[PDB]
Amino acid sequence: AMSDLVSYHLDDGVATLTLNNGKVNAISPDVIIAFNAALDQAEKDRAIVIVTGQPGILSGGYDLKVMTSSAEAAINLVAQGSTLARRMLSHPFPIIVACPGHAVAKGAFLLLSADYRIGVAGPFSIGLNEVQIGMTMHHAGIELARDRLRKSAFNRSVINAEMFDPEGAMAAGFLDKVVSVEELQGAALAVAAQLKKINMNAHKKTKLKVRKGLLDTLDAAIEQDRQHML
Repeated sequence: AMSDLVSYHLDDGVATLTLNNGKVNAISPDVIIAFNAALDQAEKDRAIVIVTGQPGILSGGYDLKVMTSSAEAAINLVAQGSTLARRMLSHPFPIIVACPGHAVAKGAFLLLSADYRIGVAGPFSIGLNEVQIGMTMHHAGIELARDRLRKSAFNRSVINAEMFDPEGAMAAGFLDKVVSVEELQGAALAVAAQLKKINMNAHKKTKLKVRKGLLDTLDAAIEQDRQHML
């Protein structure tokens, strides 16, 4: 059920999107469809959005099974996932990503696609391991990382595949805040509470205005990656 993959719950103007897909929350084609459906709903409820995963894991990245099944499937999967990153960055209300543990590859791209990011202290890895396992990074990912990561963490993350612990991921730009595994839900609602205080219309317009460069660049990238990522 798509509603188990990304569950949607609305409470007090916050929509929690909970990804729940097997052992490592892989980003599959169904996951992205679920996400788009959940975000459709979040737009319609005008809600502050909190995206989160399962305990100990945000997401280990794209479904490898789909990725390796064929070049067409890999191409369509990454295009959808990048299109989803672009949609999140252009979302009309604030997106909080509440990371409950590890966030690797596309899972760490989700943190680079949001308005506020919170992670949890502990033995977790956050980073972009694609270069480690043999993948040349796609334009979309390079460009999401370029725009958010601290300049000297950026070549280390993308080019060297450096993995970060939570504090390190906050210093590098994956996270804005590190709390304990137990504080996570509460810290997320507390940031949501502060976002409720801003003007949503001014937020939307400022987000599209600030992010125009990034959004056009992502559209060009998504197309370049289709034609040439492989």
